[PDB]
Amino acid sequence: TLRAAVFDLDGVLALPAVFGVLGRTEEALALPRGLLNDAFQKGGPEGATTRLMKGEITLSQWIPLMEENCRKCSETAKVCLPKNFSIKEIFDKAISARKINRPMLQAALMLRKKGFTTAILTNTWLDDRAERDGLAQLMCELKMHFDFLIESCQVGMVKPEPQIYKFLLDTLKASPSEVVFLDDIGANLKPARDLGMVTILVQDTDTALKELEKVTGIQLLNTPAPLPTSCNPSDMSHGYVTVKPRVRLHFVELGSGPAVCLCHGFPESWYSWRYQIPALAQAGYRVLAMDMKGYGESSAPPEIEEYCMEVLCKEMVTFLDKLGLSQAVFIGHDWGGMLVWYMALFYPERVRAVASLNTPFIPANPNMSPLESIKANPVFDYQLYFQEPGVAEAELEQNLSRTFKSLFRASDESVLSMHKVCEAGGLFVNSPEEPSLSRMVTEEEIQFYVQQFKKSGFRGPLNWYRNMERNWKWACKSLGRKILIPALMVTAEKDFVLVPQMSQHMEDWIPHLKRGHIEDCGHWTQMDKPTEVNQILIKWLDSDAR
Amino acid sequence: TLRAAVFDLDGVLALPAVFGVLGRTEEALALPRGLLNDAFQKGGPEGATTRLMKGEITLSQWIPLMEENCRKCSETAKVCLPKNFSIKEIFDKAISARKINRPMLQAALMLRKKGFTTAILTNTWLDDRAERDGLAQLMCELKMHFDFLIESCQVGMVKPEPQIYKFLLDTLKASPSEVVFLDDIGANLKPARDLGMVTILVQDTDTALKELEKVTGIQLLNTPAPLPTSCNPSDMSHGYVTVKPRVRLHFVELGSGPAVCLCHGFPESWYSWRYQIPALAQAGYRVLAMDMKGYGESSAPPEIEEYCMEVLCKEMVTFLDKLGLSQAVFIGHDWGGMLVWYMALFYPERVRAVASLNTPFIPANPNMSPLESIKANPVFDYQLYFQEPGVAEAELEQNLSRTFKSLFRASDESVLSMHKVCEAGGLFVNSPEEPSLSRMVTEEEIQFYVQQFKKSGFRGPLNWYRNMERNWKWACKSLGRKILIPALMVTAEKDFVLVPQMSQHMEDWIPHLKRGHIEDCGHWTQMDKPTEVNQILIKWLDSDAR
Ligand SMILES: Cn1nnc(-c2cc(-c3ccsc3)cnc2N)n1
Ligand SMILES: Cn1nnc(-c2cc(-c3ccsc3)cnc2N)n1
Repeated sequence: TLRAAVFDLDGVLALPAVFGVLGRTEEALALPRGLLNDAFQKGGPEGATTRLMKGEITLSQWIPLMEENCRKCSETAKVCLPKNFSIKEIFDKAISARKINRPMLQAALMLRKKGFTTAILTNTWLDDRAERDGLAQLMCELKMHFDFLIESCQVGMVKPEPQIYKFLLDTLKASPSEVVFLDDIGANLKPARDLGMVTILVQDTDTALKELEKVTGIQLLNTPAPLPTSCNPSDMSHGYVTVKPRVRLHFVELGSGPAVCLCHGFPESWYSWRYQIPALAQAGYRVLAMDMKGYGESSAPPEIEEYCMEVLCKEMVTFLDKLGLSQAVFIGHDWGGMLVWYMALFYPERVRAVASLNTPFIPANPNMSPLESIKANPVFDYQLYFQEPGVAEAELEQNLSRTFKSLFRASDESVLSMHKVCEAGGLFVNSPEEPSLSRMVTEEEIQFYVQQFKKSGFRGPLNWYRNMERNWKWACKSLGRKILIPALMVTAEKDFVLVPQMSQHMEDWIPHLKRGHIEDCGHWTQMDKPTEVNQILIKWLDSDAR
Repeated sequence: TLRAAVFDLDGVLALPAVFGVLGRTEEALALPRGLLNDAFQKGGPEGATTRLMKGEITLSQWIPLMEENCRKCSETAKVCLPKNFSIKEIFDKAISARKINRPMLQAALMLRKKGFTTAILTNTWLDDRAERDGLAQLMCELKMHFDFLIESCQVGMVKPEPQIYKFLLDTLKASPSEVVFLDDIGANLKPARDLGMVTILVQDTDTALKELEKVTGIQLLNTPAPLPTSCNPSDMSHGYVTVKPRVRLHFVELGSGPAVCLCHGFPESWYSWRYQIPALAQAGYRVLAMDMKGYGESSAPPEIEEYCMEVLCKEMVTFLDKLGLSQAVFIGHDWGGMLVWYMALFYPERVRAVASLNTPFIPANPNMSPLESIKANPVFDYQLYFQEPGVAEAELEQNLSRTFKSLFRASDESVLSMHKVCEAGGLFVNSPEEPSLSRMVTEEEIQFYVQQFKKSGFRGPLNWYRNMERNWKWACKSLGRKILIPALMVTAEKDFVLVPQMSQHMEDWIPHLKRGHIEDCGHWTQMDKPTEVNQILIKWLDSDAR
């Protein structure tokens, strides 16, 4: 019975194969068949390439030795090499053109999801080329999805020597009959077969995957589109900044490039961006996913006034100052979306670009009290129930599991009505004691929110809604301004509180506004439609935020 | 008696003044004298510029209104404006050309160092230009050195209105007679004078500073060269990455740009880079200053084997993987310098560039035991004393204050001999019980190290030296390799253990090696010569590490 899957890198997890360039070069330059391939394998186990693959020498040391072998091969074949020929150029192009074979990675991901131990076993080199980062990035993206990465140049062993297979078996802590081994080189497949391992010769991906699903008994081909990579909280870099004596802000950090500050809504976490964090980092950005003030590992003072927009924005500016960041792209959702538009209005110097999911830019009505404006819209009744200190805290803190399971549901899962909340006497008055688990979340993900909210509860989070008059007075100072920095408004078709139509007049304040729209998407945008969110944010970041 | 100093931004802390471009443009374009300056102040307190300065409108909204005023001014003066004229271009150039007036900042720094409350009071705007980051960076660099930053566009008040001066006095929590106010605009100086504040009209910096030192009684002009900005531990962003179940690594993080990973030596801290962190971040780099394994807030397992180079390097690679970093520039000192050369040799793909302070690249001698190689050099006797578990821990942990005060001394301060340590029976056997405080450190800085070492002690740090045979076996695998990635070797003239001559043969292993040399510099390079270290590292980073 199988419980481990091993994949090669070249020609298996990454395509096109580097060997499938050496032959292409011969054809393009009209050189004798196999001329370059013979110079590559020259000397066999004693040759320059085996020394390179075992880690005895680096790729830059190997380049001239390979060039030397190319001359010896041409002298024997009675042919002459061109005047502009470069081994470095051939390998730079080959490595750069090599990309992840996506359906092969998805198959490995599906196998690991069903309990398999997955590993990459590869004959590779120590890359010291000026262009080494390209491969470094590819290896980083691939390695994270596997239990083990075994590189020949690191272990001092090479395929097909039998010692690497015994090393692989020891690393996996599995007998050979429990292991599937996928390779594009038949010679490298043989010693695994010899030990009793199930072996797959990879030519075209689809056939290799048909063979893989037949042997494992798990559907890998024609499967539904998978969700993006999520975050394991204990595998993240956790950051902490003291913004004032009693206030510390926590954030999760991933990637390199322009800083992208993610601001969640109510009653959420940095974890609400779990599907965006790996995607945005992979797209070339430095992600800073916040625990907003009053949440998770961030400080939660009890005073209502600590949660007015002016203070929250000032603290976000200090956060940037303390990290040494002159700017950040600000992306918000719900209450985070509201903060993000105010950051753009009051601190444009510090905001590289601004994006909001669901929350439209809501300007202050100078001729109406903010509480009257809330009252005029039946869907915003929950905000009035959130006003009296203690009332919503008691209902929300009573049963944390019930709170999150009731709130975090897709558009076709109900289970609460946001209108007549005060009349009904609560958010969960007509909700079950043990709500069913939404398709958007696992039991484990609910438990993360439960554990986070055990620290400070709902006082700090609910206080965000308890500064309406204060926020209105501050917002009135910005009534003559316009948002002229790059901006994105993303609407969700089925958000019945933050309706797409609420954003219709935004172009009056933000003339150069860009938009995104997600159909069949509820209030919990990031987890409802993660793939679509990622596609819209990445496209907008690459075009408007560098 | 004075205890507060207030400085203007334009024409005082930053030069040349933005107003000193509007007049220059008239002269360059042969436009009537004051034509552009009249369009600037047009409408006075009701005009577009006052609305801009009060924060009613943003700079991008103001640009066309200013352009409108330029036409009205030319129509009255019976002159015509050019066909290629652009207000945006004039202000983009003016802002970009404006840099920090360094001797004015040093004076503010010296005043704050002597107990003064310092503040920047400025008539500024909300900058939403595509080029706003330039000013954002300047404001970030300046603001950190002051207790308060009061911006007109943020407070809704403008100089010379008396309300901003009463706001300033309330912010400072000081009576007017306790305040010095420096401004280049006489009209803006008057209301401060009117309240009884000491006022300085700033034309040339030197005279303003002569006036400032006469009134404060503190030397500000002709003072010795100041040390670079240091770090206040509680003002830093603190990061934490779990690299394996029982191992977490702590780091301090500052700046944006290419990642620069700083690796300290024995028995140090991330704080040993305190003078490099703000400088390197200011030069355009993302600094990650580590607490190495066994130190400060990083995990400190007791096992000797947890501290061999192979494990330490593997953990540093995981650290990068977990942060989503494909590469980092690695800069090391002492034991950190040793790790950094091994990172370059075993993981060139992950090392953008490598730099070492004091520690030469020491290759393995395959024909000699590492302990024999140590014994052959009298200066490395302390490493033999560090071998027996418990012995050095007992002496080093006995009196922490004495440990750090004895170790951290400049080349002309002795107080220990590194030869015949085993014979003498310890490092501090001929050292005083209460050592004098070195000129390199304050009592407070010693106490930070004392507090850090109270957590785990010296077991983990001393274990770095207890893997000689293990490190030698691993290093022998790299004997056929060369370091071909960008590399910097920095030698310290007076380091009597890590002597500059020990690095003489490095070009045999690192042919393209770059060098730096610091005269009259001991073992504690970063704190001994911080200015010189910063100059060498920044120059090398900007040329070889992007
Ligand atoms: C109908 N309406 N008028 N004003 C508002 C309003 C809404 C929010 C809000 C919107 C999404 S999360 C918090 C905050 N402050 C407000 N004043 N809603
Ligand atoms: C004379 N000598 N031979 N080998 C060494 C040696 C030195 C160090 C070292 C050097 C600066 S901090 C630690 C480590 N490992 C070694 N093997 N020193």
